[PDB]
Amino acid sequence: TAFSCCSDPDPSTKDFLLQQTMLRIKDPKKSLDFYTRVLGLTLLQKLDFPAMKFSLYFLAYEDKNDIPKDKSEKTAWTFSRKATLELTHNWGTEDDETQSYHNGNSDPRGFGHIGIAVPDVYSACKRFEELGVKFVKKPDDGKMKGLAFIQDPDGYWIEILNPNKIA
Amino acid sequence: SSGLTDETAFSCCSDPDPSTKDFLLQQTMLRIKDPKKSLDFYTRVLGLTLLQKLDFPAMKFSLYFLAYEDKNDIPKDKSEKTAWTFSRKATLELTHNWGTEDDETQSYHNGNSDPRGFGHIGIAVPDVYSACKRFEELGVKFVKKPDDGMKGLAFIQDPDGYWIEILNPNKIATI
Ligand SMILES: O=c1cc(-c2ccccc2)oc2cc(O)c(O)c(O)c12
Ligand SMILES: O=c1cc(-c2ccccc2)oc2cc(O)c(O)c(O)c12
Ligand SMILES: [Zn+2]
Ligand SMILES: [Zn+2]
Repeated sequence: TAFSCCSDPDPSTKDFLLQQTMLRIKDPKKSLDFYTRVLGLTLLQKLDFPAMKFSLYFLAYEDKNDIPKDKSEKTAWTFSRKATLELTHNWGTEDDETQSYHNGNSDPRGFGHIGIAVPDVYSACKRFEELGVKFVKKPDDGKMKGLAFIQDPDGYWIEILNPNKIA
Repeated sequence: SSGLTDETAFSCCSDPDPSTKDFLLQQTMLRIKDPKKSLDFYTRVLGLTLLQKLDFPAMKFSLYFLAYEDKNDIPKDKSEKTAWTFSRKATLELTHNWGTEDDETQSYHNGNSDPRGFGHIGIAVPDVYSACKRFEELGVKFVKKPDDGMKGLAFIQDPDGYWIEILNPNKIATI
């Protein structure tokens, strides 16, 4: 409401940037295929933590030729990119048929979705269909047309939107 | 369990289809109990700018779009404003279902306890210790202080208990 929005944030925050959104993923083989092949993201970096039994995969809309190859240069670059998706893999969940993650849209709710802006929701979704992508909401379904939701291999919801046709 | 080799992981990566060339990662949506508390936290404490507020009286919810953007860049015309808001990179979408603020029975799940899923958003800052010193002075609740545990990396909580990572890209290459 009216007073809650600070319009003159302290200058010590002026260089803060929204660097990542982290989601836990059961199987990086499926997740990496989906985010790179279907949605066109690039894998920036894979970090492994043997002592803690997990790996991190950082994906973003970045040109792979921009990514430094030396692992130390790569690390500083990856963490200074805007809008990365951090996928956390706890070792062994792929081979654990008892295990799966919660997408936040049913009890208990919290997290809702990530969202990707695209030039053409209908063409993009037509391609998603041809690729066998699972839909939550097709662009025509529901009546808030021209907006879609698809699901990644863990069942997380991804909004597919056009900024001009939201209006 | 041993985790993927680099070779396995990279072999599951395809190059992007040219039809996705202009796709951008636009938003992360979180549900929020109290918009007064949340907007104060994200604008005043973390310095994001509220790009736009949308109200849907028929359905009894509101949306808040926040981002690290120059407030002077926001268009005045509401058609211009919506297309600009929705084409900004890395925005935070906060969804408020009306009335949750004054229901002491209600709260949202931050994803970090059973059943797990979502973990956090993360903000890169010039100096984690300086940022956290201010957070401490502003009464921010911490999950992990930078000195405690992986020094130089922190986690704080927003008013719903969502975890927010505080990191310095120039020092994270040190564990
Ligand atoms: O409920 C929503 C309604 C509208 C909307 C915006 C402009 C004109 C008409 C409808 O946009 C949205 C965008 C989102 O990213 C989202 O998660 C949403 O739930 C909505
Ligand atoms: O466990 C983590 C370890 C490291 C790390 C990075 C460089 C050198 C040493 C350790 O970075 C992280 C970054 C994140 O965004 C995150 O959610 C994490 O859990 C970690
Ligand atoms: Zn993280
Ligand atoms: Zn959304």
